[PDB]
Amino acid sequence: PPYPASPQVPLVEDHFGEKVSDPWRWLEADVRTDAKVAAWVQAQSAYTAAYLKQLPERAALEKRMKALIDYERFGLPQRRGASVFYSWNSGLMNQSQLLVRPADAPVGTKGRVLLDPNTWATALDAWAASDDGRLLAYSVQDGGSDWRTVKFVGVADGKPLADELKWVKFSGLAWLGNDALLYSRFAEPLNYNQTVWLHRLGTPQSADQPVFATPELPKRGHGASVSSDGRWVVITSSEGTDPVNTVHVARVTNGKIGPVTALIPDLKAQWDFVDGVGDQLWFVSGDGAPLKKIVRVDLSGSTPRFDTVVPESKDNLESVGIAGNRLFASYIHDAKSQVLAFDLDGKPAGAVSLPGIGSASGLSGRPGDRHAYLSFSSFTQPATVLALDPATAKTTPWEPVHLTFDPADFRVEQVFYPSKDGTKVPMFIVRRKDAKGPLPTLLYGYGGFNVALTPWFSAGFMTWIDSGGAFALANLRGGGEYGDAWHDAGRRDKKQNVFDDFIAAGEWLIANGVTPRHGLAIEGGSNGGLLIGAVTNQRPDLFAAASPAVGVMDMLRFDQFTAGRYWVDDYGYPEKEADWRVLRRYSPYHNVRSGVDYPAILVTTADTDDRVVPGHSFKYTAALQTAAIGPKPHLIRIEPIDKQIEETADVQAFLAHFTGLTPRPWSSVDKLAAALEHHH
Repeated sequence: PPYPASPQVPLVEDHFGEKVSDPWRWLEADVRTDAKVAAWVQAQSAYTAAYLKQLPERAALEKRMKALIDYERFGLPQRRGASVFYSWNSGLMNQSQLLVRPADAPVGTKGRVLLDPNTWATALDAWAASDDGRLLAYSVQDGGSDWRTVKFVGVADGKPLADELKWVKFSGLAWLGNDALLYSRFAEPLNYNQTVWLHRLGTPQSADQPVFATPELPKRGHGASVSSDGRWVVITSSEGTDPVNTVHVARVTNGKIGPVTALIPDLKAQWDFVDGVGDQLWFVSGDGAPLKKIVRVDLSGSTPRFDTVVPESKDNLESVGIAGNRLFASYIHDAKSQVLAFDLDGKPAGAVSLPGIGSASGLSGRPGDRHAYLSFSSFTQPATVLALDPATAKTTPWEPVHLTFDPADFRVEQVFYPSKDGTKVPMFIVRRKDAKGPLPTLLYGYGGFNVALTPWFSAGFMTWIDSGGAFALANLRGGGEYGDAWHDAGRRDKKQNVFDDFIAAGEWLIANGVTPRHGLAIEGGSNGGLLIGAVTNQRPDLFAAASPAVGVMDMLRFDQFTAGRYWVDDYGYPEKEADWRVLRRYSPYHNVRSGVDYPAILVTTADTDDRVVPGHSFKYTAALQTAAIGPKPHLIRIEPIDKQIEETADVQAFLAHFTGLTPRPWSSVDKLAAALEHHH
């Protein structure tokens, strides 16, 4: 049916000797105060909703996505004494509970509820079990205050102790053995003069002992940790969001904290404390190492000795933990996690075996303990705790998690493909194990602002994959996957490289049998919506369908709105001639090409948006609907978890319809059952 009207107010301006037409500038006005925009929004929204309600793929997609949202989650466990402590959510609870059970209880034994914050406006922030596991300290936030109250519970019976610590803020919780706790606090009244104190259990807070302050440095913050064997206090101090810190240490002898001395006295680099064993401490250091390194500090001598036990590599070092007798170092290796193991002195001990390609978050475990744990997630694996045997560097399943699918029924693959200029770009391809040929494919990208698109679990993407579609994600230049050079290679005058990389991804998938010639759909949001708009103008023949969300579509005027002036660092400056010419070559709103058949396009945005003003999407839609670009629908869907499910179902039904995807279930369980029926 014919599109709703998009009246033009003719307007042509001179910019750098060129004429620029902008007939829909009126669509930049706020929908809340401009009748003309409100009327257009109401008409387009109703027009799109009427079309989308007709797509027969929608029902099955909405049902799949709803079923994927809510599931149980386990936190990384902490073993102390006779007990193991871990958070658990059923999938339904506003806050996780803290559970505890005997350390030797079988995996899968229901834990005892130690804290249930849902029965308390009052949130559990942090918790720490004592060294022997008999007491638990926890931090409580009332409302949205930055202040905390630290409270304690006895673990055996789950009953509160009397002790409460007030005026705690921006603090750790660190036990000094079994009956004292280091914490940071401020004066009972401005975040000045934060101080580290020691609380002894069974005494009032007024009996607490001061441990560390910097009385000539009022803006300096201080957090305290204790090595796992209780031998060293380590105080990390910083000021003002630069990722650098000082380090002070104090020897603990017979429960008593010795003099606090400066180990790294100046604010020059990142020094993140890992743990200590004996009189050796390990840190992740940024000193002379943008991608970080591991430094061992030996304090047994009269002067600290620094040894780099794992030097800076080619890969970014994200985090390090110690477990068993080893260091476990989580790196970003070709846009995904590689966890390497080392002896404490740096000797390589190989890579940790992971279930497949994905992202590793934290590690839990202790020196001398044979049970360690690693958090893992990927496109077909919601974040899960794996058991890690630190002596063999092998992961295995820990607690079973009930999901509506089996992660082993899917495969994440990674390829590296040449862009126009020969640059090898990584791409992930994710498919259910019934895929035995070309499939309708959803290709996602962002490509900007140093954003690294490492694997994560998206319920929306999983809906597509578990409906029989292929998913692909390209780690385009402009991102942070290979650091600052990668970012610089896709911004400013080189922004077009991002678009070439993405077009080459699309070509590769077709050429290499992942996707049919007419079965490629593309999606992206914000800077990723610009990506979609730009490649749609340049190669409309490559894509069956496209959905730009909240896209920056007018690249000549992006800095005229709210927040968009901050984006000049990647996009350049429209007031500058040379930067303007670069922008004019790809601004999606200014590059719609009549006479050429465009893909089906579903633009999405809310009717107000502080980050990317909706006017970008509104004017871009008016341009597409006005242009002579063939018969496929060029539509705008104009809008909490409930809203996101509806949007995802609409978008995916649209993309499925235009790529030939018929949503179908499959599982290896059902394949086996089908195979066995024949033998009767």
